[PDB]
Amino acid sequence: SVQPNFQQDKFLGRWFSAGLASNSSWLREKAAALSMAKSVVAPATDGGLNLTSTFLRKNQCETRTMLLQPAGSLGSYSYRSPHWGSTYSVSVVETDYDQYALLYSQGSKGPGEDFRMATLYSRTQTPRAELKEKFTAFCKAQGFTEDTIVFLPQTDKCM
Repeated sequence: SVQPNFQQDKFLGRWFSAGLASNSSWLREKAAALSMAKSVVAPATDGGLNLTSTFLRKNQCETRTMLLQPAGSLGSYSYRSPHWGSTYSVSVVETDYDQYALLYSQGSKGPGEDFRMATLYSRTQTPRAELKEKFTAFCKAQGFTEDTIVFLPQTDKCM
Protein backbone atom coordinates (compact mmCIF):
# COMPACT_ATOMS: atom_id res chain seq x y z
CA SER A 1 0.00 0.00 0.00
CA VAL A 2 2.74 2.48 0.94
CA GLN A 3 6.22 2.86 -0.55
CA PRO A 4 8.44 0.48 1.46
CA ASN A 5 10.85 2.26 3.83
CA PHE A 6 9.24 5.65 3.07
CA GLN A 7 11.34 8.66 4.06
CA GLN A 8 9.27 11.84 4.28
CA ASP A 9 12.22 14.25 4.22
CA LYS A 10 13.13 13.07 0.70
CA PHE A 11 9.58 13.59 -0.57
CA LEU A 12 9.72 17.31 0.34
CA GLY A 13 10.11 20.10 -2.20
CA ARG A 14 8.87 20.88 -5.69
CA TRP A 15 6.73 18.48 -7.72
CA PHE A 16 4.67 18.83 -10.86
CA SER A 17 1.16 17.42 -10.97
CA ALA A 18 1.57 15.67 -14.30
CA GLY A 19 -1.24 13.16 -14.42
CA LEU A 20 -4.34 11.98 -12.63
CA ALA A 21 -6.91 9.24 -12.89
CA SER A 22 -10.22 9.30 -11.08
CA ASN A 23 -13.62 7.66 -11.05
CA SER A 24 -15.06 11.18 -10.79
CA SER A 25 -15.68 12.52 -14.28
CA TRP A 26 -16.46 15.89 -12.68
CA LEU A 27 -13.04 16.08 -11.02
CA ARG A 28 -11.19 14.95 -14.17
CA GLU A 29 -13.02 17.49 -16.30
CA LYS A 30 -12.54 20.38 -13.86
CA ALA A 31 -8.84 19.54 -13.45
CA ALA A 32 -8.20 19.43 -17.21
CA ALA A 33 -9.57 22.97 -17.65
CA LEU A 34 -6.96 24.18 -15.18
CA SER A 35 -3.30 24.55 -16.10
CA MET A 36 -1.02 23.15 -13.42
CA ALA A 37 1.87 25.12 -12.03
CA LYS A 38 4.17 23.75 -9.35
CA SER A 39 3.17 21.89 -6.22
CA VAL A 40 5.22 22.32 -3.05
CA VAL A 41 5.47 19.74 -0.27
CA ALA A 42 6.56 21.24 3.06
CA PRO A 43 6.81 19.91 6.63
CA ALA A 44 3.65 20.45 8.70
CA THR A 45 3.56 21.17 12.44
CA ASP A 46 1.52 18.01 13.05
CA GLY A 47 4.30 15.80 11.66
CA GLY A 48 2.63 15.39 8.29
CA LEU A 49 2.77 17.54 5.17
CA ASN A 50 1.45 20.81 3.78
CA LEU A 51 0.68 20.25 0.10
CA THR A 52 0.39 23.53 -1.79
CA SER A 53 -0.91 23.44 -5.37
CA THR A 54 -0.75 26.38 -7.77
CA PHE A 55 -2.71 26.46 -11.02
CA LEU A 56 -4.33 28.67 -13.64
CA ARG A 57 -8.13 28.91 -13.50
CA LYS A 58 -9.79 31.13 -16.11
CA ASN A 59 -6.42 32.85 -16.67
CA GLN A 60 -6.07 33.59 -12.94
CA CYS A 61 -3.35 32.17 -10.70
CA GLU A 62 -4.85 30.27 -7.76
CA THR A 63 -3.25 28.48 -4.83
CA ARG A 64 -4.75 25.80 -2.59
CA THR A 65 -3.19 24.24 0.50
CA MET A 66 -4.09 20.86 1.98
CA LEU A 67 -2.95 19.51 5.33
CA LEU A 68 -1.99 15.85 5.03
CA GLN A 69 -2.15 14.49 8.57
CA PRO A 70 -0.18 11.32 9.37
CA ALA A 71 -2.54 8.29 9.27
CA GLY A 72 -0.96 4.84 9.57
CA SER A 73 2.33 3.53 8.18
CA LEU A 74 4.92 6.09 7.04
CA GLY A 75 3.72 7.45 3.72
CA SER A 76 0.02 7.29 4.51
CA TYR A 77 -2.01 10.38 5.35
CA SER A 78 -5.56 11.58 5.94
CA TYR A 79 -7.21 14.64 4.41
CA ARG A 80 -10.36 16.07 5.95
CA SER A 81 -12.55 18.22 3.69
CA PRO A 82 -15.30 20.20 5.43
CA HIS A 83 -16.70 21.16 2.01
CA TRP A 84 -17.06 17.56 0.85
CA GLY A 85 -18.17 16.44 4.31
CA SER A 86 -15.65 13.66 3.89
CA THR A 87 -12.21 12.41 4.90
CA TYR A 88 -9.75 10.97 2.38
CA SER A 89 -6.90 8.49 2.74
CA VAL A 90 -3.85 9.72 0.80
CA SER A 91 -0.88 7.38 0.32
CA VAL A 92 2.49 7.62 -1.40
CA VAL A 93 2.34 4.14 -2.97
CA GLU A 94 5.60 4.27 -4.94
CA THR A 95 8.40 6.80 -5.30
CA ASP A 96 12.11 7.06 -6.10
CA TYR A 97 12.11 10.59 -4.59
CA ASP A 98 14.27 12.09 -7.33
CA GLN A 99 12.05 11.49 -10.40
CA TYR A 100 8.47 10.48 -9.61
CA ALA A 101 5.86 9.71 -6.98
CA LEU A 102 2.61 7.81 -7.40
CA LEU A 103 -0.13 8.80 -4.97
CA TYR A 104 -3.40 7.01 -4.34
CA SER A 105 -6.38 8.61 -2.65
CA GLN A 106 -9.79 7.34 -1.63
CA GLY A 107 -12.56 8.40 0.71
CA SER A 108 -12.55 6.83 4.17
CA LYS A 109 -15.58 8.63 5.61
CA GLY A 110 -18.59 10.58 4.32
CA PRO A 111 -20.15 10.69 0.83
CA GLY A 112 -16.60 10.82 -0.58
CA GLU A 113 -16.04 7.18 0.39
CA ASP A 114 -16.49 5.99 -3.21
CA PHE A 115 -14.13 8.60 -4.62
CA ARG A 116 -10.85 7.16 -5.95
CA MET A 117 -7.87 8.95 -7.49
CA ALA A 118 -4.34 8.16 -8.65
CA THR A 119 -1.83 10.99 -9.05
CA LEU A 120 1.48 11.23 -10.92
CA TYR A 121 3.92 13.71 -9.40
CA SER A 122 7.10 14.38 -11.37
CA ARG A 123 10.25 16.32 -10.42
CA THR A 124 10.25 17.64 -14.02
CA GLN A 125 7.28 19.39 -15.64
CA THR A 126 7.44 17.02 -18.62
CA PRO A 127 7.99 13.48 -17.32
CA ARG A 128 9.78 11.08 -19.67
CA ALA A 129 8.09 8.03 -21.19
CA GLU A 130 9.20 5.60 -18.48
CA LEU A 131 7.52 7.72 -15.81
CA LYS A 132 4.28 8.15 -17.76
CA GLU A 133 4.12 4.38 -18.27
CA LYS A 134 4.72 3.67 -14.58
CA PHE A 135 1.65 5.81 -13.96
CA THR A 136 -0.57 4.25 -16.64
CA ALA A 137 0.46 0.74 -15.55
CA PHE A 138 -0.44 1.57 -11.94
CA CYS A 139 -3.78 3.08 -12.98
CA LYS A 140 -4.61 -0.02 -15.02
CA ALA A 141 -3.68 -2.38 -12.17
CA GLN A 142 -6.01 -0.36 -9.95
CA GLY A 143 -8.97 -0.64 -12.31
CA PHE A 144 -8.89 2.79 -13.95
CA THR A 145 -9.85 2.59 -17.63
CA GLU A 146 -8.00 4.40 -20.43
CA ASP A 147 -10.49 7.27 -20.67
CA THR A 148 -10.26 8.03 -16.95
CA ILE A 149 -6.48 8.60 -17.12
CA VAL A 150 -5.64 12.27 -17.68
CA PHE A 151 -2.32 13.89 -18.44
CA LEU A 152 -2.76 17.43 -17.16
CA PRO A 153 -2.07 20.68 -19.02
CA GLN A 154 0.86 22.62 -17.55
CA THR A 155 1.77 26.31 -17.38
CA ASP A 156 4.92 28.31 -16.63
CA LYS A 157 2.81 31.20 -15.41
CA CYS A 158 2.06 31.61 -11.69
CA MET A 159 5.79 31.39 -11.00
